[PDB]
Parts: sequence; C-alpha cells; structure tokens
Amino acid sequence: TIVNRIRTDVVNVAKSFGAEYSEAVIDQIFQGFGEKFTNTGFAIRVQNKRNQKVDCNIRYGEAKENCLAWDIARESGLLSDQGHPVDTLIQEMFQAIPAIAYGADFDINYGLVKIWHLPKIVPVEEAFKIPSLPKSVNAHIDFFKKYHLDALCALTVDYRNKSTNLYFDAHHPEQRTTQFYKNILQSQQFEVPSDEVLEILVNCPEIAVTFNWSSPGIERMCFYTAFVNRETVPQHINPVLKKFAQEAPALLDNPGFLVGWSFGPDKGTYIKIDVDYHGLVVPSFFHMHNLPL
Ligand SMILES: [C-]#[N+][C@@H]1[C@@H]2c3c[nH]c4cccc(c34)C(C)(C)[C@H]2CC[C@]1(C)C=C
Ligand SMILES: CC(C)=CCSP(=O)(O)OP(=O)(O)O
Repeated sequence: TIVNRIRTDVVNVAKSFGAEYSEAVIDQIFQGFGEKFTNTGFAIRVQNKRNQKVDCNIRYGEAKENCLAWDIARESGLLSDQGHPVDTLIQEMFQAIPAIAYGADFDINYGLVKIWHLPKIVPVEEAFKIPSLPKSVNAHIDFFKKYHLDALCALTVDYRNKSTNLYFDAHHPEQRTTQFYKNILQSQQFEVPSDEVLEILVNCPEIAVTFNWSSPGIERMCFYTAFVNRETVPQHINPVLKKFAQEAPALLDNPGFLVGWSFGPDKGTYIKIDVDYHGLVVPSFFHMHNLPL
C-alpha cells in the first residue's frame, strides 16, 4: 500500500539521518493521519536545528476550508489541552479568516507539533483581530509595514514550541534585493548569512515570522525557496541539503524540494528541507505565490 510505503520511507529517513524517533509516536500519527498522507500534499522534512543532530518532521496540507486536522487530532488524542493561549488559537484563526487550505506537522519523536491555516492572500491587518495571538504580533505593525510584510499567506500554531508564525507572500520589489535580507535580519540582530545564501534568498517567495508569549521580540524568521528537482538544490551549501536532496524518498524519481532558511539570535539559524513526496507541494507553492510552475 501507499500508506505502508510512506511509513517505511519515513522510518528509513529517520534511520539514515540518525534522527530521534518513537515507533509508538509514529503508530499514533499514522493511525490518525496515514490515509491523509497518502492522498494530499505530504512531505518529509529533515532539519538541523540542534547541534550535530538532524530532526525529522512529516507534514501534509490539503485544500479544505475547515481545519480537519484539528478535529482528527483532538478526537485521536494527538492534540490535548495545553493550558495555554494556543488552546483556542487555531479555532480563532479559522473563525476570523476564511481558509482555502489547512495542514499539520508532526515530529516523529513527539507527535503533532503544528497546525496551519492557509487563506487566500489577505492584508496582514486581518490577523490583528485574532484574540489569542501573542501581543508582540500587533506590536510589530510598523515592522511588517516597513519590510513589506503586508500580504499574509499563512498562519501556523506550534503547540510544542508555544509559538505562532505569520507567513507573507514576498511580492515586493525590495524583497528582490540582498540588502533587504541583510536589513531585515540586522533589525533583529540576527546572523547575516554568506553572499551566496543571500543570492538565494532574493528569490524566496515566502517569509515566515515567529512570535511567542515569552518575549516581546521576534523569535526567528524563515525564508522559503523551492527547487524543481534534486540537482537544483544548493547541495554544496550544507551536507544535509546534499544528502537529503540525493537520497530523500518520493513516489516520483526526481521530486522537487522546499528549503527553509531559518535565522535567529544565536540558536534559530539553520536549514530545513522538505521532499515533495507526491509531486503536489511544489506546484502548490508556486501557484499559491502567483508564480509560473
Ligand atoms: C505549498 N504549500 C503548502 C505548504 C507550504 C507552504 N510553504 C511551505 C514551505 C515548506 C513546506 C511546506 C510549505 C509544506 C510541505 C508544509 C506545504 C504543504 C502543502 C500546502 C499546505 C498547500 C496545500
Ligand atoms: C509554510 C506552511 C504555512 C506550513 C509550514 S509550517 P513551518 O515549517 O514554517 O514551521 P517552523 O517555523 O519551521 O517550525
């Protein structure tokens, strides 16, 4: 079956990359969501957040108007009460902004980590009326304006990290210059990457900003870049990129990949890479940012 092939590929990724994982957690996740993984925008992610350690997440999105993952996880026990503002945040999001898609993210050592909300691109102001958002979000209004973070294309709730992300379509011409990325990173006293990386960031169609309930500042931000196949991934920049690009499983022979370039105070600076397991994620990314496939 597809679902068994997916589960096998996921375990094999975790073994090959030495990622921590729990067979019992994988069982919970697949009992809840394995069918969803066979039928929708599924991806396997590795990232190198922690020191000399790769973590593995599995994720999916589908074009439903309602947050089916929240219902499945609550009914399944994969999502329990947190005693925290995250408890209702997803619900608020779907009540406050119409959704054209949803998705969910799972750490295979843990369980459900995040749920997300994909509306049509709307002005970021529509987020400020979500009650349970951390206060730092509405406090960054002038920040969003200045850096052309006006076109909100997604929201995520991170139940494990106790954080939320706002995602922006990076449509503005200034976001086509490297000085934009040096500026936006410097404004938070984040690490500035090499010139080559910056030359990669100028093409990014999507910028994520992470807020939390423990500081008034931005926790991290992330720049997403898609690549149509294994070869066009900048494999020379980091060994995890090379290895995952060359060895990641998919139901296609030469699948595409989504690379997130994350930046923070220094931790927060690292790479994430997702394999387009079914071939749907990358055309979705381009289409959702009004770009030719
Ligand atoms: C395209 N797409 C959306 C997501 C997405 C947006 N940006 C990303 C950067 C990195 C990774 C992903 C995404 C994932 C794999 C989570 C995508 C899954 C399909 C979505 C939900 C559309 C139906
Ligand atoms: C990008 C779409 C909205 C869902 C992906 S959630 P993410 O990978 O950006 O979340 P992290 O900040 O990396 O934990």
